[PDB]
Amino acid sequence: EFKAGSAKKGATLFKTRCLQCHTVEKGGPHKVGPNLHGIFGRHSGQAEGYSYTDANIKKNVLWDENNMSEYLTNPKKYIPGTKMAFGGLKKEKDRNDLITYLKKATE
Ligand SMILES: O=S(=O)(O)c1cc2c(O)c(c1)Sc1cc(S(=O)(=O)O)cc(c1O)Sc1cc(S(=O)(=O)O)cc(c1O)Sc1cc(S(=O)(=O)O)cc(c1O)S2
Ligand code: HEC
Ligand SMILES: [Zn+2]
Repeated sequence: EFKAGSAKKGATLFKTRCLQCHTVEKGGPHKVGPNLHGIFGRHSGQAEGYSYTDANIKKNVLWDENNMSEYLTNPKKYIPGTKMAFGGLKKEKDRNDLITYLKKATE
């Protein structure tokens, strides 16, 4: 579960752990993973022009800071069968920092 962290640290975590597959900007393209602009408050599997797995659409999670933290702890345990091949951020502070950044950077 989420507590406010450091967006500055979260930016560095994004650059090293997520940027490979994702962009955050309004104008950012889908890559291996979908662009994440507007992710919070949208249901999973809803970015236009991206081909999601059945598993991601089926989860139908309304993304918020708390379920994002559970997801990022271990994506495959939260959405078994997702094609996001990322083992997770096991340190709670890392998830808090990353999500603090993501809440701002995807607006
Ligand atoms: O809201 S934010 O959480 O993002 C946030 C923004 C700013 C800010 O001061 C703070 C928190 S408070 C703060 C938090 C943390 S910590 O919690 O992350 O440890 C460490 C520090 C720190 O002062 S020290 C520090 C570390 C680094 S770094 O090591 O190179 O990243 C760069 C700068 C810097 O001062 S310079 C620097 C560069 C930029 S930028 O836009 O050019 O990236 C913006 C700012 C800068 O100060 S404003
Ligand atoms: C490539 C090796 C990736 C890494 C590194 C990261 N993500 Fe990812 N992500 C990737 C794919 C292929 C997908 C689609 C999964 C599917 O099953 O269809 C995703 C999906 C997400 C989502 C959900 C998006 C949505 O429902 O619209 C989120 C919120 C997400 N990814 C976040 C995220 C974070 C925060 C990352 C760094 C910790 C990260 N991803 C890395 C591919 C890859
Ligand atoms: Zn400062």
